[PDB]
Amino acid sequence: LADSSAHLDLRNFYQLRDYRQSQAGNWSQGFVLRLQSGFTGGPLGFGLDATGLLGVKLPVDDYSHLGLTAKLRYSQTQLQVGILMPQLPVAFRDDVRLLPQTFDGALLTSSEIEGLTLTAGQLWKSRTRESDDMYIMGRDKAHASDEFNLAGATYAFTPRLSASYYYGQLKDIYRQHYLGLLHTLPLGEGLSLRSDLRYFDSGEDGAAISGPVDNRNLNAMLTLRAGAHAFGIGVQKMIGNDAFPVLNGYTTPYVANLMAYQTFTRPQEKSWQLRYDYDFAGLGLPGLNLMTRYVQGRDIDRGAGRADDSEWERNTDLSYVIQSGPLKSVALKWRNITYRSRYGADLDENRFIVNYTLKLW
Repeated sequence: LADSSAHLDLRNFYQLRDYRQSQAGNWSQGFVLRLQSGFTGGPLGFGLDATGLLGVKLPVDDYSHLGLTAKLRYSQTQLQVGILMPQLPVAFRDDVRLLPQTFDGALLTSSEIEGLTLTAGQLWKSRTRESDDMYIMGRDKAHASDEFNLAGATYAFTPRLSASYYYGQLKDIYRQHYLGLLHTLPLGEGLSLRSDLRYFDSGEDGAAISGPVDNRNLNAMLTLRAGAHAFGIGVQKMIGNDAFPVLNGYTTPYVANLMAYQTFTRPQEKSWQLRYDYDFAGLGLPGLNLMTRYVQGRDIDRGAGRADDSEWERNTDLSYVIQSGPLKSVALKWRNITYRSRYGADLDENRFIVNYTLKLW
């Protein structure tokens, strides 16, 4: 049993919001207990993981759940059945709040052939700190489905160039095709251009119990890395009459212009991003990083014959991984969020998040 391990992930989360068309605060604490067995010896290996989740309001117990995950392994192929945290282009579980969003399902991954990863899965339920079954975020939770089917392939053509295709199907609600092209171009010592191009095509599926689904999503992130600096531009475009479909539960839309508050995927929205990163290591402060980014959106469809909405958001994050002493490896994050829109809400918000992972064995 020496290959087994246990960890406890701790998250302390404080947010001060000023939302209006009101200054309210929130302090809370997350625990994620991860138990992972090793694998039963032999060609076909067997294992068992357990994931325990607890959210506490700051103290009153707010949310708890315990899930198990059976795992099988053979050569380069793995099957997991039970609690899952998928991080896939058509289902990228949320983890920017207190606790990670989880799913129950079965996920098969296989990397038998050099440079090729194949994925096939089915998710049956979504769980968040807030009566299950899945639906498009923003639509009728009464017209839900217990079956999300996914299949994918990623191929590294060269170590500079890889491509990905994924298919997501929420049975009887929607279908989604994803195409991604990732190109990294070296440009001299400490220099590289990362081109991250993404395309989603979303339509209805089966009985279409939540109504029509019409969205194509074109988005790209170009990132110039230079020594300890990084400079990025993002462009994103919603086409069709619908917002970009994601699974309910604040699942993260896998998109270039995703921000701390808004996703910039509203119906017909066109947006661009500027982002700057700095690693302070060279300056003598390893573990300290600055990220600041700004996204501006327009042409947001408000229907009828109304004027389109428009919006902007700025995010500034200062993050610090403590390098030594009793709190070594404790991570701190200060996030400043500023958001304005023409016809909707305005927001100012500060968050302070402390993360730490304790190894139990």
